[PDB]
Amino acid sequence: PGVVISDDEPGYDLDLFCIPNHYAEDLERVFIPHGLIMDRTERLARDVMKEMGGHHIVALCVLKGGYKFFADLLDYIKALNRNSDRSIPMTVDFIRLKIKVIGGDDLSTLTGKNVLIVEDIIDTGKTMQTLLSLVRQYNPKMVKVASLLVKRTPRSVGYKPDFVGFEIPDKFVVGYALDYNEYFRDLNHVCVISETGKAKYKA
Amino acid sequence: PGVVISDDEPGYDLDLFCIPNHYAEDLERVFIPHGLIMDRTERLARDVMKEMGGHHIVALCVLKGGYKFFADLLDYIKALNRNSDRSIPMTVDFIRLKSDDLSTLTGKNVLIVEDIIDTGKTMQTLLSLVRQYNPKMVKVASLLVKRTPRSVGYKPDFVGFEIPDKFVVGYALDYNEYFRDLNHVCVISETGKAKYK
Amino acid sequence: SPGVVISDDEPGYDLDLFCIPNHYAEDLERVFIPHGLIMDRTERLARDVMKEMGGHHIVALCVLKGGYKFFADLLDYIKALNRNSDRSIPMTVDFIRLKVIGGDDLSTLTGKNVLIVEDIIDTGKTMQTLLSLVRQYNPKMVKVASLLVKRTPRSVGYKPDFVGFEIPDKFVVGYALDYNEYFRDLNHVCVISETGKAKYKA
Amino acid sequence: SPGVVISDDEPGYDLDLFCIPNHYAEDLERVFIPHGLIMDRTERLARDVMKEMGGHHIVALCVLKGGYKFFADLLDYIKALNRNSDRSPMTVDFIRLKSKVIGGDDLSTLTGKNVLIVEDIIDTGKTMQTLLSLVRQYNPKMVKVASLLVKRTPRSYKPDFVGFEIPDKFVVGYALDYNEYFRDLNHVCVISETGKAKYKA
Ligand SMILES: Nc1nc2c(nc(Br)n2CCN(/C=C/P(=O)(O)O)CCO/C=C/P(=O)(O)O)c(=O)[nH]1
Ligand SMILES: Nc1nc2c(nc(Br)n2CCN(/C=C/P(=O)(O)O)CCO/C=C/P(=O)(O)O)c(=O)[nH]1
Ligand SMILES: Nc1nc2c(nc(Br)n2CCN(/C=C/P(=O)(O)O)CCO/C=C/P(=O)(O)O)c(=O)[nH]1
Ligand SMILES: Nc1nc2c(nc(Br)n2CCN(/C=C/P(=O)(O)O)CCO/C=C/P(=O)(O)O)c(=O)[nH]1
Ligand SMILES: [Mg+2]
Ligand SMILES: [Mg+2]
Ligand SMILES: [Mg+2]
Ligand SMILES: [Mg+2]
Ligand SMILES: [Mg+2]
Ligand SMILES: [Mg+2]
Repeated sequence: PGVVISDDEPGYDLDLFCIPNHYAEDLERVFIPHGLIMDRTERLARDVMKEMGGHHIVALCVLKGGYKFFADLLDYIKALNRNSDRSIPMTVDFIRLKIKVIGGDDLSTLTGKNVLIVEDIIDTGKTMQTLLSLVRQYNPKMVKVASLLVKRTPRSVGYKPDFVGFEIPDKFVVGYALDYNEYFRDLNHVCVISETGKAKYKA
Repeated sequence: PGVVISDDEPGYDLDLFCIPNHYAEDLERVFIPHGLIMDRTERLARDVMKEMGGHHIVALCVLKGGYKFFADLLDYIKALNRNSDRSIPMTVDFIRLKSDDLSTLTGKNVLIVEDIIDTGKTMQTLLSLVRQYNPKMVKVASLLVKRTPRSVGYKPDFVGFEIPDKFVVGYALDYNEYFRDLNHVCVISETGKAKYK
Repeated sequence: SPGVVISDDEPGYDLDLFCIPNHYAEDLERVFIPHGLIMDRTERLARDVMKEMGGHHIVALCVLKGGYKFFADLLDYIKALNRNSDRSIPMTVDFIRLKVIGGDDLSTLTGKNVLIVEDIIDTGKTMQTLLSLVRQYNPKMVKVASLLVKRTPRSVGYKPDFVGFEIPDKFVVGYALDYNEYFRDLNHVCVISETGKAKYKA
Repeated sequence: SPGVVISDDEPGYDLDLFCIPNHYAEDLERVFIPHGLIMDRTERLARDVMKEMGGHHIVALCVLKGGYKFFADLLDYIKALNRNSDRSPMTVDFIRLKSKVIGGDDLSTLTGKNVLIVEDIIDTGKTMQTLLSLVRQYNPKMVKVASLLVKRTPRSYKPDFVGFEIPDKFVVGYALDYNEYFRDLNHVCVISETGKAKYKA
């Protein structure tokens, strides 16, 4: 169930960290520091290789929010593979969701393969429910899902990923590729958005 | 202009580096070490911000091969922006070229991030499409640029390495979808060249 | 700024959530400060340091042994600032043990911005002593960066100029902090189990 | 393994292609070994060390000051291996050499241990041949030397782990110094003539 961040977690003062100046007024607190995300991701990579390392893996990135987690998770997986006795090749693909998948290879590349789906965040779990359905029709050897964040919410349809970075409360977070109206993707920490930031970048 | 790698560059013995096990007999030499790419990319990030830091930047990744260079270049740019501030907001988008609405590019500093440029036709093609939507500025960063008389003449704005006319893999560059899961840029061996075809 | 405040009742992190050196699996209780969190805090400290000390040649003094990890990473962040900024300053380094053992002649400190880098402040007596010696070599300025500062009644009231984390009165190991020379080979700051405390007991 | 062989006619890289401290901008001639390349080689050396020296307790011995960076990074890669694999324990010590051994714990700590000596550079090999000659009479289980650099020169010894074999050029950076300067530099570089004059003692 990953690293549990409780509802009462204050987070960290912005001034205790290096923060891009253009977002200085737009953030309330640092919620999950970049380095903590790395540490957690290093362990997740090992759990992935343990469960899925026996056969060729197709890593599927869910753009856009998933791009940072995906890149770093794969870098840790690569670090394992070039310092071990045994490994399996990995292929990568990228998709965007619209219950319609856009971009990416013909999903026949997934049959017979060990498919790892990489998301930034699970909320109600409906987005993942639909995607898994589309994927399992192509009869892959195995489908697992890694999500950096899983929200505790009375709206979850019951779905839970196989790999979870952090279990967080239902707050709106940004950073580490997670966005608010396309903003805050260029931020290494996961942070909570300020009220003024929310008004300034509102559409 | 970038780091010039000559035609006679021997590259490195694989045994001198950490190489993923499943590619051990599929590679011949390490051509550009992962860390050398990182060092070059750090300098490129600074060059990008000197040129494009005056206004909102849309970073445009050309999938799939550009994804690694893209992620690392942006990491270095972000390091600059949080440690010398003095900074500019940046948005990102991703596109694949098959041989978001491009109105989002209007009035912005667009940086196209590419893995490799050979003839330069792909980039010229992409640029002609982008410029229809009137960005304030378009620049292209390419990790690799091949030395070849087959070049149509197009020169990108930011170049990591100028390399000879060799087929290279690694750092997200593929051979029939293989070798993307490799941190070094390397040259493929004959054994590997006939196993993944 | 007292740095990042870790309260008395911070439970820390379950070991199974992180990559832990296998030979220390039973020897640790909880992860207290993850390595990455140390890195992020250290990055800001590096900027804080240059802001105050970047006007003149800096001599960075590492207090061995426990200070070596924090020292290496802090300097790495400082160097990152120095090669990506319009202007910068030369930095020289030296290493001392406190019993002052080793190190160059302290006349090398004369006229320089001296940065003392420590792993942990407890009572503050070690630093007060060192500071009162260093001043007699007339540095341009002298500052102390400590990764950790303990909340203790035992404090003589010395506070360093740069602090990573303010922690409760617990014994911690990792990130070069040792328990009888063990646990220096650990990237996280952690709390030692009863099993490991007896197993590595002198 | 003689390590990564850098040939005598190695031109190095233009400084302008890399991020370099402005205070050294006129003091360096060329970048010789980029920091990232050092990392890549060190990663592999870490696996080589652990294959040969694991598993018994390893005492890692850093030869200050030049060795401190290579020491810190080599040990970081070793620790990455120790926390992402099956089975692996190290203690560290730091020594300085007087032209004797200064600082350090009493070398009785080395007895019955796997001792890894970590150095920045080997020239004549005298410094280390003399050091090994001392360490051994404390009867360690084994003693190995990892050196970042070995120069091609008249040499009265061969280390067990080598990062790079370099020509007979004076190099600085990555903790390697010229009269205490250039330690605050991530790349290994060749010193310019103005840099020699400027920081001359
Ligand atoms: N940055 C950020 N985004 C959040 C957050 N929560 C949700 Br839902 N989202 C949005 C996720 N949604 C993105 C659609 P759009 O906003 O039009 O680009 C869908 C992602 O998939 C998970 C949602 P679900 O499990 O189906 O309820 C959050 O806390 N932070
Ligand atoms: N990995 C690798 N690929 C190379 C290389 N050279 C070319 Br051309 N390519 C092919 C680039 N192409 C790969 C398409 P796909 O078959 O789906 O993977 C993409 C376009 O690149 C731009 C070449 P151009 O400047 O227009 O001549 C190379 O050295 N290494
Ligand atoms: N690993 C660890 N060590 C701690 C801790 N607290 C102290 Br005090 N120490 C010991 C610090 N001391 C160990 C030296 P020695 O035992 O003689 O080799 C060094 C000096 O630290 C400064 C304490 P002070 O501020 O003068 O009260 C701790 O929480 N963790
Ligand atoms: N930075 C740098 N230094 C070099 C170099 N070559 C030598 Br010799 N040295 C000098 C190393 N020596 C002088 C240090 P100090 O007493 O502080 O002046 C230190 C030990 O290195 C071993 C040399 P050796 O193998 O015994 O000939 C070099 O290429 N670069
Ligand atoms: Mg999502
Ligand atoms: Mg969104
Ligand atoms: Mg391309
Ligand atoms: Mg101490
Ligand atoms: Mg101690
Ligand atoms: Mg030496």
